Amino acid sequence: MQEHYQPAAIEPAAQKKWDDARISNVSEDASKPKYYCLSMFPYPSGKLHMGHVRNYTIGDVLSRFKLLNGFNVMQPMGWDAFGMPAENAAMKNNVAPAAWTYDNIEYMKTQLKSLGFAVDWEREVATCKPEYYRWEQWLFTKLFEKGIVYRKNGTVNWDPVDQTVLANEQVIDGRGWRSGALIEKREIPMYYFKITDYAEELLNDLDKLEHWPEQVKTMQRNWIGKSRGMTVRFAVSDDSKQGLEGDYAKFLQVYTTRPDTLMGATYVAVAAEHPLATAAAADKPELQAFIAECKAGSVAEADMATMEKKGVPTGRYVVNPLNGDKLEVWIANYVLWGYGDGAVMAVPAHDERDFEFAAKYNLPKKQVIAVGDNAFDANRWQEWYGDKENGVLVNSGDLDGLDFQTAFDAVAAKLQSQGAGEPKTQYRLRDWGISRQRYWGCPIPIVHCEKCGNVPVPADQLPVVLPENVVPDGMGSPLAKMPEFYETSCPCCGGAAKRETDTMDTFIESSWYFFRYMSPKFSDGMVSAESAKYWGAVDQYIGGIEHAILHLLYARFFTKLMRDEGLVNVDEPFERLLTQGMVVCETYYRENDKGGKDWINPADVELTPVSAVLKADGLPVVISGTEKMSKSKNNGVDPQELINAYGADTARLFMMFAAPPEQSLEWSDSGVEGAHRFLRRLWRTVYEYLKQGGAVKAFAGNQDGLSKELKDLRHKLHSTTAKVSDDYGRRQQFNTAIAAVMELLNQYDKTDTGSEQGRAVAQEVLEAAVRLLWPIVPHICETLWSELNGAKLWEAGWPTVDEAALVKSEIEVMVQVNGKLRGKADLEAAALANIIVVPGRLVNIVV
Ligand SMILES: CCCCCCCCc1cn(CCC[C@@H]2CO[C@H](COS(=O)(=O)NC(=O)[C@@H](N)CC(C)C)[C@@H](O)[C@H]2O)nn1
Ligand SMILES: [Mg+2]
Ligand SMILES: [Zn+2]
Repeated sequence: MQEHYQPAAIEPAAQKKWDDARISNVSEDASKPKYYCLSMFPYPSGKLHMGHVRNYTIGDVLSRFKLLNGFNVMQPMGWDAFGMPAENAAMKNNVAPAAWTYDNIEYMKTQLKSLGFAVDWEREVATCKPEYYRWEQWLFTKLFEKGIVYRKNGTVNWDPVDQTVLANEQVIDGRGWRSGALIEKREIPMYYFKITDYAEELLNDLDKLEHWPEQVKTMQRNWIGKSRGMTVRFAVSDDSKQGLEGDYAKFLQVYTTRPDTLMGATYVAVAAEHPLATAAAADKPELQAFIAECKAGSVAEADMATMEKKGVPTGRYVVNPLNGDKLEVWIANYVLWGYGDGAVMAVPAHDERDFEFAAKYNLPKKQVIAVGDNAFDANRWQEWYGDKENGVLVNSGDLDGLDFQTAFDAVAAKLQSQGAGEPKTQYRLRDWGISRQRYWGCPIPIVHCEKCGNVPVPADQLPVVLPENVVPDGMGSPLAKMPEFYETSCPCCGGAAKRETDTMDTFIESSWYFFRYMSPKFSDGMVSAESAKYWGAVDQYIGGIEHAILHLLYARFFTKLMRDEGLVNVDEPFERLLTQGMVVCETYYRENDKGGKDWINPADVELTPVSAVLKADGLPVVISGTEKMSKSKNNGVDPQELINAYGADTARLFMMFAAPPEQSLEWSDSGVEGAHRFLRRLWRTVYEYLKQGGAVKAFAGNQDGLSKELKDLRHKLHSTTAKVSDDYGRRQQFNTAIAAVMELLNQYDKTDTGSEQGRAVAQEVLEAAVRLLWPIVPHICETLWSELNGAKLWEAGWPTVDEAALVKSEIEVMVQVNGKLRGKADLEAAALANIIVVPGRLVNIVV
């Protein structure tokens, strides 16, 4: 055994030992319990970043832990390959997105292999290959014929300078984020998944997920946004009907979740597109201007609640069906056409948004709920104003004194008897628009024929292959400019026809890839029945919190769609969910000519602990704040530089020790060095142990007869095994597991292990320590284990707790006063807490 730890000389050998043993290449072996551990697969963007290394090290720790516990562990990796990154790189570099993508995959794959992740590379998928995306085209066609996928006109943000469609997030003050041109609202036909048909199942099935973080489930519930409310119809006042047709001339229908407060409504509000808004605005320029502003907004959903709420009065009035009040109709920017009826009532005394709106416009606030003897102040919102549980109705006529549920039913009764309303369930959830006007994505398998309509491509003709010999130029979506792609014959009649040229939302590929891993070469279906039956669901899913709403909702939805098609047997794709925190780093810059900043990458900087300077010249830089690693402030630390300087195990150890997985992980030069020094210490501890006599049989069995010092070390050892097992298995807090092994090594360092029994215990300590750390730093532990013991580390298995090492050897002593037993220097103090002391047997209190 070499004296000094050298990662470069042991990490490739360990990797070849694992590869040759095919330990990570798993099959559907019915004789070993399965465990499916999945880290969210990466976009092949070019090179790994620290977020990747953190994520996949966490996944590898859990996978290797389960492997040592005897599970048949599938840990697959693949590439989420479609999307805008490659399209832009193409525009920037004059290369095909496919060529850029495949070169990135090859490079990043080598990087992942160099980190020693126990990955089943025979299950690799790349979502941009027709062998993958043919199956989501297949599902699309099946659902399209059932109406679960449908085609409908929708409104998009069109950027006329860049000639591209923009998400709301890419619109800044009504202008495209890159072009700076005013965007145009355009109506275009698009394809939608009818995910609202599954809203109730997606909501209720969250309750099954006892091993999901409660905040992820709360976010999904709020996103789905089910409410149980009341449709209420306010008759349009006789003076307010000009310009109105049909039922819009008769009543204004609203939806409310608080019909118990209907007696306290003081105005109503409609969307900009509502017919009452249109009729009121016909002669009123301020209203026309307000409506135009509302229609031109592009506020992202994440920002909707934060936008300033504004409205304009219409001079039109409706009548409250309960109390007969005439209420003015307002147009408001927070009422969205297409949600419910596009009209709401307002109760400013008991809804905080209505309170602030009414406070702004000096609209009335009417208390109709009381909570105890709490004083109501119309001028200041109090939390109890919105309480639904502990209030009773006041100022509500014959409804006074009722609680929420009784008042709800009473109002429903009154409204239904009048014909003025009825209970109604609503969902915030929108259907999922999947059309993208982009080239680098899965083609939509539709052919447009003027005789037959929008025709799904037959299953025998799938895939619709995306041509890879394309370099986007930026002047519009390439597929629409390629008649060699879109000109075709109709599969139903043989006539002239055109292929759909929009591609699929790339969330589609990540909504089912976890099933494709189960049989990635299966050519007769999305996933083979035998594989789906064996692997079932993902046991452990690991990924970033930014995917907690959309990706997870879509994956759950696709799972239920595939279940209903008879392809899988589970209702939910992911049993346990671990969401990792971001990686952050200090920022540095040097000053600018126009009073700005230009940002320096950390690896090009050297500190002095006073100031910092640039490595190339040694001139001063300015240390700035710490924030998430990104190209924006050039504070990404390249993991390849970390691996080149210290090796894979140091990178993995630092990532796992620096913070618990959910916490933000702060890049630290000294922390990286400390991780490396600990691996050197581990190496030296084993080297020095073996140099004093070589390996012996590890201590096992009855420890009666061991010295106290060695009993104490065995107690620490099995205490540490218990802690580490609970940290890996239950708490998923790997930093504390590492610290526990460090404390064990500290106690070992202070214990004399030179005797025959001491060497047996030292062997037991070191054999446990290297297996406890193997999930985290497998290369060095594999190597050290081989010097300690001739068995296959993965066949020795996870260390077992010896409960006998955890019980302490007590001796029962009799106590007596004046020679008569009255119960049963250290022993003197206990018998007084109960003086001749016959050592260990008798203590006598000279009364
Ligand atoms: C090189 C110059 C730039 C430096 C950048 C530094 C970034 C540091 C950072 C980032 N973050 C956020 C979490 C990142 C997780 C990383 O690993 C997985 C794959 O990320 S991906 O490739 O972006 N693919 C995806 O997120 C999707 N393909 C997953 C699909 C299942 C939907 C996911 O779990 C992610 O959530 N924290 N620190
Ligand atoms: Mg359960
Ligand atoms: Zn046809």
